[PDB]
Amino acid sequence: PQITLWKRPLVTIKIGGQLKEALLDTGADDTVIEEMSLPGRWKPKMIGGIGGFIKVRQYDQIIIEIAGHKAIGTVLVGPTPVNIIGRNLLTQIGATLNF
Amino acid sequence: SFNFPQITLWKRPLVTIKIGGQLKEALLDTGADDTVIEEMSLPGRWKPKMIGGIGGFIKVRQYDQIIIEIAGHKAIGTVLVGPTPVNIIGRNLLTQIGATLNF
Ligand SMILES: CC(C)(C)NC(=O)[C@@H]1C[C@@H]2CCCC[C@@H]2CN1C[C@@H](O)[C@H](Cc1ccccc1)NC(=O)[C@H](CC(N)=O)NC(=O)c1ccc2ccccc2n1
Ligand SMILES: [Cl-]
Ligand SMILES: [Cl-]
Ligand code: NA
Repeated sequence: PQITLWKRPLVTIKIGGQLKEALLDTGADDTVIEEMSLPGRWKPKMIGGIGGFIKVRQYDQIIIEIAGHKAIGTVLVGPTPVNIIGRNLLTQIGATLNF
Repeated sequence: SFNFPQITLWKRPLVTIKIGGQLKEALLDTGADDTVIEEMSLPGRWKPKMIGGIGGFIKVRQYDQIIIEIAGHKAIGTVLVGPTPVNIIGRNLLTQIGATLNF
């Protein structure tokens, strides 16, 4: 529960009944997962980053387990090359940046 | 929430940096391998490189051993310069300033 940043801060998450690897990403506003199905309603969204924008599906009130911590929040699903846990869920597991 | 900007990540972890004598705002970014800054002049030689983010790849200029102050902490390391929408401090420099992620 202290993470060095000598390497990418990857953790195991559980989402939609599936285990995935994801990056703990303080530079991301949003949580973005590679294509998968999630239950309930969704709406389209455009999100941007270094290269431009991608279109994703926004699912609200999704439960996720991050390095064994349960949280709930919005999850975006779409063609990201890496699963990223952004600040909307990092706050829910109590993550902090310290220096 | 808690202070800089902030620790608990309820707001973007933005800080002031100083590079080539100029102050800029930048984001502390554990998800970024590299540090990427908007167009500016830096000394010395550079080499080109393509870096990828969420949307695709951009071309940037790699400058090595650049002096940069990050929220008052001195670092000397590699800076990539190019059309990034936000100035990014990545793990190459977060480790120099002793940043850690805790949960
Ligand atoms: C900076 C660089 C070295 C290229 N690294 C990266 O970009 C890696 C690439 C990885 C593979 C692709 C999937 C994401 C990961 C993590 N990212 C870091 C990652 O932290 C990246 C850094 C960043 C921040 C702001 C603007 C641009 C880029 N964040 C993001 O990609 C998130 C995605 C999101 N919507 O949550 N972007 C934002 O949170 C965000 C915020 C403000 C913005 C203003 C204008 C335009 C775009 C903006 N995007
Ligand atoms: Cl949320
Ligand atoms: Cl470096
Ligand atoms: Na929902």
